[PDB]
Amino acid sequence: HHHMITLENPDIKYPLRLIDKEILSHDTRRFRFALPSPQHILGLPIGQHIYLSTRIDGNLVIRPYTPVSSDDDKGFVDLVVKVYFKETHPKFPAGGKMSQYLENMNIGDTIEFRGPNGLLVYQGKGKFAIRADKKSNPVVRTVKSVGMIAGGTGITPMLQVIRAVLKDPNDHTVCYLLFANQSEKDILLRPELEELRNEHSSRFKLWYTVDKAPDAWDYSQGFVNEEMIRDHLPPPGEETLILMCGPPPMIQFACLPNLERVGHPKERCFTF
Ligand SMILES: Cc1cc2nc3c(=O)[nH]c(=O)nc-3n(C[C@H](O)[C@H](O)[C@H](O)COP(=O)(O)OP(=O)(O)OC[C@H]3O[C@@H](n4cnc5c(N)ncnc54)[C@H](O)[C@@H]3O)c2cc1C
Repeated sequence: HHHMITLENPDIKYPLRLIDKEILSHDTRRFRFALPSPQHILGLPIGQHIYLSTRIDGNLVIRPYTPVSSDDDKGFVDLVVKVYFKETHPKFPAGGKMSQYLENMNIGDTIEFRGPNGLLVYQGKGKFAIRADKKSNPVVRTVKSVGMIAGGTGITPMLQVIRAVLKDPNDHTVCYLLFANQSEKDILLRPELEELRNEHSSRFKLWYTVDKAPDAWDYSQGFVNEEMIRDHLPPPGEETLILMCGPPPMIQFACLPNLERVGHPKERCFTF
């Protein structure tokens, strides 16, 4: 390890203290936790995520999250989270376990963090190091275009990569994002994404689709499909890599079969 990082060993749990919280909307939040010292950084390679874990209702619960902060930040880590409230959706009366646990924490409370984890690492300037599985060394490749399909909270792994590319004036990679959600209200981090589109149009293409469309809507409506893939993601080729993160059903039934029909091979698609 070159820098003074927090995630020194992936097999260790680090209890971090909650020091700030922001109400983004009725069901969205930003939670900020302190690192071991004001001079520490998290130590999370681009492409990887951390896990939070705690005991809830007498059972151990573990869930993955990709922070919105970066290794440029000293002393804290920021998470943006959608809270799934109980007795709000007829199909899920109990709501979400970890997201409700976070919403119920008091400033000063701690929660376990672990990482970095994930089979893909972006090394910059279009280079991606990917492991076939946890027991293999990574194979490196270079691409010119990165396609991205996110559904709901799956936007954070994409935003982390987008920002790493754009922060580097000399990175020529172009990112194409197709962001899908249940309704316009559920579009997480829209202001942040549109600020990036206005400042870096040449290296970032943005498009949305929603299941429930508002009367005034300029984008697509419906599940991710063949037409959307052809019109808003780069064409198949060795110079293209497609990244995906979203609900299992969306990835399995809406993404994979249409990517196949369009010509994107599985050796050139990765799911976070
Ligand atoms: C690499 C990666 C990065 C991620 N990063 C983030 C992130 O930055 N921020 C983030 O918020 N999440 C993120 N997620 C996803 C998130 O890990 C988990 O699904 C999440 O917080 C769900 O936890 P839960 O324990 O709260 O819900 P659980 O208890 O797991 O699940 C309930 C399930 O039922 C449904 N459900 C329950 N209640 C409701 C309700 N009221 N309305 C609608 N549907 C409902 C949902 O489909 C949900 O997944 C990431 C996932 C991956 C794989």
